[PDB]
Amino acid sequence: LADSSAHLDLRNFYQLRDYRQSQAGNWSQGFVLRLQSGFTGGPLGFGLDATGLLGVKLPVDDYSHLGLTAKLRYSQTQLQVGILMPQLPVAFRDDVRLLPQTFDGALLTSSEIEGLTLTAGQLWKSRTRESDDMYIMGRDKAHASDEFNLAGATYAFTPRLSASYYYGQLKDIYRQHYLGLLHTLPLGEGLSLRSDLRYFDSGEDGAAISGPVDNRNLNAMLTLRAGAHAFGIGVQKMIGNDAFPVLNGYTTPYVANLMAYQTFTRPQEKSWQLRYDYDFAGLGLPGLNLMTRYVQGRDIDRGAGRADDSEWERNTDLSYVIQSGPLKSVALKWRNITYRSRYGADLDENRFIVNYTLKLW
Repeated sequence: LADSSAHLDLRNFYQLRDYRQSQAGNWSQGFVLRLQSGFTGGPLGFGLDATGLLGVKLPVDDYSHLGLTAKLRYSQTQLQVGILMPQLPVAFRDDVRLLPQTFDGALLTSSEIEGLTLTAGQLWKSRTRESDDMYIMGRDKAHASDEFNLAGATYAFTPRLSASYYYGQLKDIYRQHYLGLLHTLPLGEGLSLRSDLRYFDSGEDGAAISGPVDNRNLNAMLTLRAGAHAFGIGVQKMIGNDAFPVLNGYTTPYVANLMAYQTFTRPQEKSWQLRYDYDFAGLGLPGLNLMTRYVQGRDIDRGAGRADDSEWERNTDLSYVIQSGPLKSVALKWRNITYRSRYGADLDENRFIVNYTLKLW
């Protein structure tokens, strides 16, 4: 049993919001207990993981759940059945709040052939700190489905160039095709251009119990890395009459212009991003990083014959991984969020998040 391990992930989360068309605060604490067995010896290996989740309001117990995950392994192929945290282009579980969003399902991954990863899965339920079954975020939770089917392939053509295709199907609600092209171009010592191009095509599926689904999503992130600096531009475009479909539960839309508050995927929205990163290591402060980014959106469809909405958001994050002493490896994050829109809400918000992972064995 020496290959087994246990960890406890701790998250302390404080947010001060000023939302209006009101200054309210929130302090809370997350625990994620991860138990992972090793694998039963032999060609076909067997294992068992357990994931325990607890959210506490700051103290009153707010949310708890315990899930198990059976795992099988053979050569380069793995099957997991039970609690899952998928991080896939058509289902990228949320983890920017207190606790990670989880799913129950079965996920098969296989990397038998050099440079090729194949994925096939089915998710049956979504769980968040807030009566299950899945639906498009923003639509009728009464017209839900217990079956999300996914299949994918990623191929590294060269170590500079890889491509990905994924298919997501929420049975009887929607279908989604994803195409991604990732190109990294070296440009001299400490220099590289990362081109991250993404395309989603979303339509209805089966009985279409939540109504029509019409969205194509074109988005790209170009990132110039230079020594300890990084400079990025993002462009994103919603086409069709619908917002970009994601699974309910604040699942993260896998998109270039995703921000701390808004996703910039509203119906017909066109947006661009500027982002700057700095690693302070060279300056003598390893573990300290600055990220600041700004996204501006327009042409947001408000229907009828109304004027389109428009919006902007700025995010500034200062993050610090403590390098030594009793709190070594404790991570701190200060996030400043500023958001304005023409016809909707305005927001100012500060968050302070402390993360730490304790190894139990």
